[PDB]
Parts: sequence; C-alpha cells; structure tokens
Amino acid sequence: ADRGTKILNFLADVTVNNPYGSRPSTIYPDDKLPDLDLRAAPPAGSKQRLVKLGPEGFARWLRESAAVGVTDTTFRDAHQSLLATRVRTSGLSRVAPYLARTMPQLLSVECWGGATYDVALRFLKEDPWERLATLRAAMPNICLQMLLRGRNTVGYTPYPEIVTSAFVQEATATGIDIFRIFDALNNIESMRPAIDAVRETGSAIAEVAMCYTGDLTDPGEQLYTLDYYLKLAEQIVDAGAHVLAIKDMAGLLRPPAAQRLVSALRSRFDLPVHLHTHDTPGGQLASYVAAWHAGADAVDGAAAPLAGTTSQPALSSIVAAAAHTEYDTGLSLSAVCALEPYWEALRKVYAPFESGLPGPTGRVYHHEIPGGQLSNLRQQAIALGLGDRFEEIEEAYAGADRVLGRLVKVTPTSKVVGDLALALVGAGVSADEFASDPARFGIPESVLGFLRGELGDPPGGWPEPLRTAALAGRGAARPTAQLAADDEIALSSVGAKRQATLNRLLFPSPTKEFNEHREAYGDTSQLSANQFFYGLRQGEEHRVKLERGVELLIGLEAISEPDERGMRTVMCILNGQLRPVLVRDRSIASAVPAAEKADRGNPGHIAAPFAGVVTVGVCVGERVGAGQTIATIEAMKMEAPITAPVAGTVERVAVSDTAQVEGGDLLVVVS
Amino acid sequence: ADRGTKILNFLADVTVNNPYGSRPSTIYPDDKLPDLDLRAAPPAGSKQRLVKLGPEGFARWLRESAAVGVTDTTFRDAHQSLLATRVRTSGLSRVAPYLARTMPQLLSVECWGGATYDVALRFLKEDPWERLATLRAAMPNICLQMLLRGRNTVGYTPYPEIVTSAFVQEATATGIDIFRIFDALNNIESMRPAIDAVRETGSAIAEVAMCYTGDLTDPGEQLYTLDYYLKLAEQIVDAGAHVLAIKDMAGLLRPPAAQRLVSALRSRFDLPVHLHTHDTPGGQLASYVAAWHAGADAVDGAAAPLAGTTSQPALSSIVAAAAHTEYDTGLSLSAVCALEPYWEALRKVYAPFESGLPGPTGRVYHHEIPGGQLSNLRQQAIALGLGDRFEEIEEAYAGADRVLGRLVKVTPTSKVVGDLALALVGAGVSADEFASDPARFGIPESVLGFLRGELGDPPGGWPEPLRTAALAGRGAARPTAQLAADDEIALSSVGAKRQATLNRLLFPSPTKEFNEHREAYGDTSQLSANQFFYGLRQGEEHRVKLERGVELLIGLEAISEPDERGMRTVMCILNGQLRPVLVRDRSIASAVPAAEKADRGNPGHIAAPFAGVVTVGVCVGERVGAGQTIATIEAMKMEAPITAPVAGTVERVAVSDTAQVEGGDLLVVVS
Ligand SMILES: *C(=O)CCCC[C@@H]1SC[C@@H]2NC(=O)N[C@@H]21
Ligand SMILES: *C(=O)CCCC[C@@H]1SC[C@@H]2NC(=O)N[C@@H]21
Ligand SMILES: [Zn+2]
Ligand SMILES: [Zn+2]
Repeated sequence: ADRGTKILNFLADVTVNNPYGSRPSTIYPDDKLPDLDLRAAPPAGSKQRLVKLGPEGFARWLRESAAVGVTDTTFRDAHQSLLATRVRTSGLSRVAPYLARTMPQLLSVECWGGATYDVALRFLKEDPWERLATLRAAMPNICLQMLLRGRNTVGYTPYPEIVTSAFVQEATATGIDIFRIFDALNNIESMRPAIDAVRETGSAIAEVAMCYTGDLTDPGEQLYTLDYYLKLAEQIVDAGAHVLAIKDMAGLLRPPAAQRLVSALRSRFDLPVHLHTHDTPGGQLASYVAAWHAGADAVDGAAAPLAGTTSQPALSSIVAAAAHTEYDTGLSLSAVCALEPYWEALRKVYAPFESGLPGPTGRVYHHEIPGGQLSNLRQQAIALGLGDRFEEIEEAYAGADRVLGRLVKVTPTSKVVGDLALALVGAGVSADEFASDPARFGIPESVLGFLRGELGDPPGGWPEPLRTAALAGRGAARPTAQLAADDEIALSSVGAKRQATLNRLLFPSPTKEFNEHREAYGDTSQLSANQFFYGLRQGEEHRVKLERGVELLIGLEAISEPDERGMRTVMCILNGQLRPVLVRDRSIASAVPAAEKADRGNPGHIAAPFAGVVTVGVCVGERVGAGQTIATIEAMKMEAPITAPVAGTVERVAVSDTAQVEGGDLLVVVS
Repeated sequence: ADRGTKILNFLADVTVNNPYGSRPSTIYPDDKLPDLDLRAAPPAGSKQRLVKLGPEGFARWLRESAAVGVTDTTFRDAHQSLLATRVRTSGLSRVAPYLARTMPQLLSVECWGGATYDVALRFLKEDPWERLATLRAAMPNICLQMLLRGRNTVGYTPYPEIVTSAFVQEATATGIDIFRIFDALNNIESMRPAIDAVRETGSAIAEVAMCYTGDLTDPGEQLYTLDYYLKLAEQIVDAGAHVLAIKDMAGLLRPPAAQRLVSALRSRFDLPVHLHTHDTPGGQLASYVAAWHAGADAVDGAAAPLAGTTSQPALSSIVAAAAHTEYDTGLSLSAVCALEPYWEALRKVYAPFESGLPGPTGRVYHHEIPGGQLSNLRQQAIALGLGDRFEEIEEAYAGADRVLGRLVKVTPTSKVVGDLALALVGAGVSADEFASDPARFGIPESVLGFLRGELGDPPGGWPEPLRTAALAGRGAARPTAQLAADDEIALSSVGAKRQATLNRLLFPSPTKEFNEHREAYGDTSQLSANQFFYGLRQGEEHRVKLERGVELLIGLEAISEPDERGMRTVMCILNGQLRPVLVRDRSIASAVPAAEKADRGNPGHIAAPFAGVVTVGVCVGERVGAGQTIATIEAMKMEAPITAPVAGTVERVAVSDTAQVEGGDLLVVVS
C-alpha cells in the first residue's frame, strides 16, 4: 500500500514459492468484452419497484404476473461448485456494469453470503464487507440476494441472538434486498429469530426455504412424503414469510415430483414460489419447465461457461426455452450471449483449482453428495494425503449417511458426514463395522458434538442403540465464552466498528491472520488473479493498480540461484533503480529426508490415520487397556483421537514432542 | 494370425516414434466390470420380436406402446462426437456380453455406419465387416442400427445404384436390421432408390428421417414453416417408409416448437415417431419430456460418462425422468449405473484424442455447427496449422451459410461449408467480399462441385447473383467412372469376395494401404489400446493375445540409443528367451530449414494457406492477373486450388515441382 517497498515483497515471495506446476501462457479476460455506452446511466426496474411500492406490495406484484423472473447465481454458487470458491473481487466486478446496463429485466442477483465469508478471510485475504459495497455501487438498479442459515448466521455453530440481529441489521444497512433463510434440519423454531429480525427493519424482504431430499413419487418413500412438506410450508407461511422457496442442494428433484409439489403449494396458499437446483445428475431444465407450467415465479441459472455438471443450469437455455410464449422472460437472447467469452476466459484462468467433476454422473442417486461440496471435499482430501482414494471416500460417505438414519445433508450437517467418512477411510474400519463396536474408535470432535443434540433433533429420530454407546465415557462437557462488557455495546453502533466486532466474533484466527497480513504488505484487492496466485513472469511487464491517479509498473529480469544456506534474492524494476528484494525458499531447501519406518500387518503397531500434527502423551510401560486414547491428531478444520486396538504395554515410543507426520509411520508399539 | 517375429516388429516400431508424449501409469479398464455368470444365454429381447412379427407388424406394435422406447448410441455417435472417432473394436467387444445380459429392454443399439467405415480403414487399420460380425456374435438378442445416406451410402459423393443395392444386401445379410435413411437436402427424389432396395430384403425396418433447422414457433421468418415439414412428411409417407424420424443434428429443437411439431404429425399419419437430438446448447431433456407428452415413441441416449455437451443426453437421466409414471421405460436404474466405471476408465485411456467443448454453450444458435462435426473438424484444423484459430472461424461459418441461401446442413452438405470456412481463413478475405466478387476469389473443389449441382438444390433456391458468377469462366470437368465387366459379376455373389470388392470400390486408396499393412504385420485387431497406440514400457508384463489358443507374454528390457548408426536396437523378451530387433529412427532424424517469407506487407506473395503438397504450373515470366489457377495445393481430403493476385510480372518461384511446404510460406512471387 505504501509506495512499492511493501507490495514487491509479497510479489517476490509468491513468485519464488508458487506451489504450482509451470504455466501455459498469460490470458487477459478483460480484452473480450462487448462495446456499449457505460457513460449513460443504467435503466431502472426490479429495484425501484420495491422502494416506491413496499415490501409486501412486491410479493403481490410478483405473484400476479405472466412473465417468469430470473436470478443470476454466477456470483456465489456457480464458482463454489466448480472452482472451489476461489474467485476474487477483481474478476466478477468488472462485468457488473455490463450486466446492469444490458439485462435490466433480472429479478435479482445472488452475490453475498454462503461459504464466501470464510474463504475471503482464510485464503483470499480481503475484507468481505468491502465486496458488498462495490457490488451494490456497480448495479444500482437490481435487487441483491443473500444466503442465511438461521441461528448459524455464517458458520457451523449456533450463535447468540444479539449477533444474528446485529449481522442482519448491518447487512441491510450496507445494502441487501432479499434474504433467503434455511435450516440444517427442517426445524422452524431454530430460524424464527432471523425472520423476526429481518421483518423488524422493514424494507428488505424475507424468504424462507424448505430443503428437498428423497423422492416423492416413489411409492416406497415413507419419511419425506408430501404431507411432510405441506406441514412445513404451513408453518413457514404462518411464521410470517413474505415468500416461499425450494432449495434442492443436490439436484434430486424430477419433473413429475416438481409438478405435483408446486401445484399443491400454489393451490393451498397464495404466496409466490421461488425455485433453485443444481444440475449434477443430467439435464435439470426439465424440472424448471414442468414447474413453471403449473405455477412458480422465479428460477436460478448461471452463465453458460460455468453451467452444468455440479453447477446450476445455464441461463441461455432458460431464456430460449420460454421465448415467444406467454412465459416470455423479457430478456434478449443476443444480449445475454455476448458475455460468454469473458466467463470462459475467467474459468480458463483458474485451472489448478478446478476440481469439479468432468461430466454428468448417474451415481449421485446413491451417495447424494450435495453440489458445492464435491470441490471443497476433494481439496480437503488432497490436503490430508488421501487424494487418489476418492472412490473409497464416496462409499464411506454413503455408508455413514445410512448408519445415522437419514439426515438432510445440507451445508451445516454435511461437514459431519464428510469428516466421519474421512475418518473411516483413514483408520481402516468400514462404516458397517463402526456401528457394532463404536467404543474403540476415534470419533472426530465435530461428529461427537452433533450426537449431543447441539444442532437439533433429526426429522427421523435418533439411532437408539448407536447414540448411547458412542457417548458414554467421553466426558460430554464444554463451557462457552460470552460477550462480557464491550462487544455488547459495540454491536449497537453503525459504521466500521460493528463490522470489525462481527468479524472477530465470527472467526478469530482467520481475522487476526488477515490483520497481520494487511499490516505486513498492504491492501491486495486491486490485483488480478494471475498477479495474486502465480506471481511474476520474466521479461513481460505487468500493470498493478492501487487507486485512481496511482499506477505502477513492475518487471522481472533475473532470479539468483539458490544459495547454500544463506538466502535467495530476486531483482525487480519499478521503471528504474532495479530495486532488489530478499526472499527465502521454504521448499527448495530440504532437511534430513529419513522418515520413520511405516509398518503394517503387525497387530501390535500404531500408525497415524492421516497427515497432521501429533502431540503424543504416554510413558514407557504403563499397561494400556484396549480402546484407551493415546494421542490426538489435528488437521485443517478437524481433530480426532487415536486409540490402541489391542491392550498391552508401551515398550518403545519414537516420536518427537510435536512434529508433522506422514500418512502414517509409527507412534507406539504394543505386545 | 502370426508367429511372433512379425508382431514384434510392429511393437518395436510403434515403441519408437509414437508422437504422443509422456503418459501416466498403466491402467486396466477391464478390471472394473461387474460380476455375474457368463454362461447362461441372454434373455429374449427385441430381435426375436422383430423376427416373429416381421418388419411391418413391428412398427404397429411400437405405435401402440405406452412405454417410451430407448436407443443406445454409445457405440457409434457418443465416441464420434467426443473422442474423434478412434475406438478400436477390442475395447467395445469386452462389454457387449454384460450389456446383453444386463439391459435386455433396449430397443436397439446403433453400432455401425455414418463415419466409422473410413476411419476404421485408414486410421485404425482393421476390417469393418469383421467388427460388425463380432458385435453381432456378442449380442444375439438386440437389434442393430445403421446410418445410411441414400445415394451417398457411406461415402461423400454420389454412387451408382447397383453398388448401393449390393451394399444393402450384404449389410442385411451380415446382421444389421434397422436402417436410418436420410438425405442432407430434404428431397425424396435423391433417396428414393435406397428405400426400395431396403424394402426388398424382406426383414429390415426403413426409418426415414427429416432434418430440422431454423425455428418453427418464431413468426419472424417463414421459410421452414410447419407447412414445409408437413408436406415433407406427406411425401415421405407416400414413399413407403416404415417409421418416421426427426434428426436434429445441431440440437435446436425447443419445447414449445417440439410439442406442436409432434402433435401435428400424430393426428394425420398413423406411423410412430423417433426423435434424435444432440445436447449442445443446454439441458435438452426438456425437448424429450415435451415430446413424449404429445405422442413420441422413441428417443436416443448414451452412457453417462460419454454424454452431455456435443453428445446425446445421458441415458440414466432418460430412465429416471420417466420412472414410476405412465410412460415408464422398463429399464432398471441400478443396473445401468453399474457399468459407468468401465466407460470412464476407457475414456481415461483415450486421453490424447480429446476434442469438442469444455462446457455448455448458448451461442450454437448463431453458427449452428452440427454436433458430431466439431470434434472431427478440430482434428482436421490442427493438422493444417490452424489449431488455435478455432474461434475466428465461427463467424466465417455463419457467413458461409448466410451468403449461400440458408439451407440444411448434415454431413455431406456441411463438409462443404466447413471447407469453405477453412479456405476463407487463409488469405484473410471475408464472406462479404467473397459474395461481392466471387470470380476473383478461388473456390475449393467441394464448393464448386456443390454449385454445379452434383449434390442437389436447396429448398430456399440457388442464389441468383452468386451462382452464375461463381461458375462461368472457371471450368467444368467431372468425368464418371465405369464399372468393370469382371467386377460387376462379383457383386452378385455372397461371401467375402463381394466384401473385398465393395471395400475397394468405396475407398480404393485406404483399402490398398490396409492390404499392405495386413501383408507387412499380419492381424493386429486383437491387441489392446495401450499396446497398439503407445507401445511398451520398461521391465513389466504385457499379456499379448496373438490369436485363439496363444497368449504370448512379452516384456521390454533395454533400448539402445543410436551412437553412430541411425538404426536403433531394442531387445524384447518372448516367453523367457531374448531376441534383438532393429527399428528405424524416422522422428529423430529431422533437420531442414525453411524460409517462410509469408509476410503480408507486400502484395503478390502467394502463400499456401495450409500445409500439404503443393504443385506449381507457372514458370518464369508469363505474367498473368487474377482468377487463373496458379497452384493446386492439396492436403488431407481437400483439393483447393489457390487464388491468384493482381497482375504484374512473375520473376522468382522459390519452390520446385511438388516439394513440401507448411502453412504460411512462399510459393510464387509476382510484381
Ligand atoms: C474451509 O474451506 C471451509 C469448509 C469448506 C466449505 C464447506 S464444504 C461442506 C459445506 N458445503 C459447502 O458448500 N460449503 C461447506
Ligand atoms: C476423413 O475421413 C475425416 C474423418 C471423417 C469426417 C466425418 S464425416 C461425418 C462428420 N462430418 C464432417 O464434416 N466430418 C465428420
Ligand atoms: Zn445451491
Ligand atoms: Zn447425431
């Protein structure tokens, strides 16, 4: 931020380390954009219709119309299911004016909330609140939408009521128009406070959801029946919702079921219905077409280059499948197809992060992994070292889901099943064998917490013989911190003081890391994806942007060879003076490469399940009973105990006080 | 087949050269098949029904069937659209028994015709008739389908009549049962004789097809109106078709048009309808869903891994969308999903051959490149130098279609527009200039033949100002070959002599080269994909199947770099013993400069648009202007005489007669 002495450090560091394999070439997605009249002010519609009509009038207007609306999910959910949620502000912010000035007929644009809040701090290192202001400033004539999880505003644990109230108030203040609300399980009493808080402020609209799972049409279905959804919808409506919505996380909604459900909901109630689904199993446009022929009022689709597979159905097909008929959307097909090149180039830039899933898969009807989780789950598996064992990770996922009854696997309760499956695969015990003797097994902390009822009762009922056996003897007790004196009063002010308090109350570690990083180098939200992820080439010049009236040029001419043990140096050019920098190689240098022997087959040896940090506590001898805990292993968003399958003695222990461990080498030996 | 000495030569030769670069570790796709007893005969399927009811009654039975029929195109079109057309018969033959014993409710399997005949001769050196015989032997309870082009048959240009009749008789004698007659430019006159030839066999269903183009429900333009298709269907029905079809090569059939088009046809003619469509724009299952709600009786699908984008919609989606409803398909979703592992492994094996698109696109409404042509066209463009300029030709394709009297484009009439577009991306001139003054701009040997009238006449009509100017003053010399007296007598006999005669008549040069290879290396259709394509690795096991009752085990040990002698020496084990072998080093020995001098700054520099063998007829002096043919540049199936620049004086020709030159070089200089 301060001149270039600080940013150059980060650039040199990322250039030297750069944990990626080669690079094909440099792309500039900006170079492929249409030509229009940015100078002229944008048209109006679909946003001013709420400020001069009223939050309740908007629902009446939307329901009584012959044209079906559209929402663009390209901004949060499209890249969450394909690129593992690694799209920066620079990127999907230069095209916002084009979308505003070229497609005024949009109903809204889903841009905020979801899993982006975590990542923005943890990985991309940029204040989330800044993105929202810029997006609002760029699209001043279309309503924005948010995703909310009831009492788990953004996270995986219940939060106090005051925090949720302050968060909704602040989000409305900075700018939002539609709030989508859902709960992990289908329990209304766990999301009532959010609805009440949204209604209190007026202006913004409330919109409750009802997660979908199973299959209605199947005669054998007896848990997630139609009456279940009807009663849930009745509770939603009488709670005070302005709208009703359906969320299909995985894409298990078929045409006939959608027709029946939408018809019943429209018949029994007089509120607009909003739809949403991922396109994993195949072509899901049939569901939308069948739905809007019997009711419904809106749909969700993303750009064609980022559509299909795990992401959502394309928008061009939606527009083209209802033209020249009573359901004419109003958008222009030529207008909406003029931006595909930009999104295609943008996707081409994010090659290394593209985990995704190459093509349709008909096996999603078995494991039911929701979209928007395959990419992140694959990244997590790759990190732990179990990368190329993903057919074994899907089977364990299905088994774990089956053993626990039948859960509504959505964002908060999907981490539980994912972690349980990873633990089962890493250890070596199959899911069906976990239920028989869940005593000599290391349950991760999150899974154990779920079994204590901290996320509400499941809709099917607890497993009677499994819950009791897996909880006895694990010391079920943990206190919680509270807002003592200052955070209570800070959450009442408005400005850039409540935002910091919210950030620090939601994620302490990420936020302090982000503060330290920003204090070390400076603001880094004005760079391109290449400059931030890959670093610097040689010879070619770069354009670094900081602020209006400020611009700098950087260039790389040579890189010094790795010194014996001193340091590595690089030289850059800020148009002159060939300013050098000093950086260190955390990968080129290698220590003594002699890992401890890894032994298998012998029943009297203790390995490590997956890679991580081990803090072993044990003494020589000290006869250990079967199933007793020995050491704890901690990894990214995970922590599990490790137990000795067979009783005996300790004999030899060969592990440092605290050090990383391979897939598994040796922890303790028993006889 | 062989004795080992010959096959070893082929393996050693392929191990050297092998332009494909580094490859991952070996993988066996044959280890992921289901488990079941392969000794019981497959259940009774649809071939028995066809034999019992005859060709006529089968159509009547299909007409009054509530269940919607299904077809499997994984064998012919799924790998034609995605993986060029390279799928050796060895891979396919290993899953046919499982498909026959697991999914006996399929209507038919499309596994021959269209474009396999040529590639299976000149690239994958094997005999198509043997592949057909093997596939028939594998599946004795499912009808086999074929794509026939009427006069063209399986070639590109017209063929005499006795050849087509003999071809049909041989094909129906060797196993095929269901033919799909279609013509590029919709006119019953062209394809009338083929229908009569098919009907004379006695048991073979003639399914005529009508192409779809433009849009039906849009009132904008009225050329391809509903009346046009109604008249065409009337003509087809009066011709004597057994079943009516609707081939949608590009994938431009939307729901609102589809329902009307199908409903109108069901209320006049009592024939069944069969629909075919690609999945290029987006989710195309909506078209099927809206079609069988109106009276459609069949649809085409494909294996889930080889589905989406340019291929047909997934088969599992088709089975699921019609499950537990009145239009039940009959298949079992559990059984279908059990074969995906094999297909995905197989696609992983054929990784080097990959063409098409990475994600769904919405701009197919602009260029309208048929599905099943973009892949085989990308491979054609790479070999001519144009490998990265694959987006700049979309506007050229659109222009070529527009200037030429909007028309229908299937394989014979789309090979012409593609050639024109490829030639128009050479010198650098645009479509509008070409239409303005066609005389100056040169024309390929395919477009000229189309304009002459050898192919037909579009429904729109020959453009007046263009045709008369693009024919006169150029030439017209297209002689016709005559059948040898001793050759025609052979076509009246059944067996293998007729098969060889047909092979020579349809494709002379590929047949000669295939015979040469057969003499040189013996049979090679029993090898696996890895061995045939790539070669051999370092010390390992290679289970090689030579023929019945012999399983030669082979393994490479050491390759000796050529120190002085250009020849290389490789030693290969054969049942324990060792045997040196000698192979050439064609790739290694390559050293030749080339002065391109293709700069566009100074006119008069005639540059070869693409790479190939160029013949020059102009000598020193003899100054000429434009229009006159200067050199007959030739390349992969594309005789395109090069244009002529403005007049001047011919001084230096930097090329000898024939000679080799690459795209972007200098052929003749004038001034
Ligand atoms: C760190 O990267 C946070 C966890 C990743 C996001 C998780 S994966 C499981 C949930 N589903 C989803 O879409 N996001 C959540
Ligand atoms: C030479 O044989 C090249 C491969 C075959 C080309 C095929 S013919 C059918 C498709 N249409 C087209 O234009 N090319 C494809
Ligand atoms: Zn979603
Ligand atoms: Zn096709």
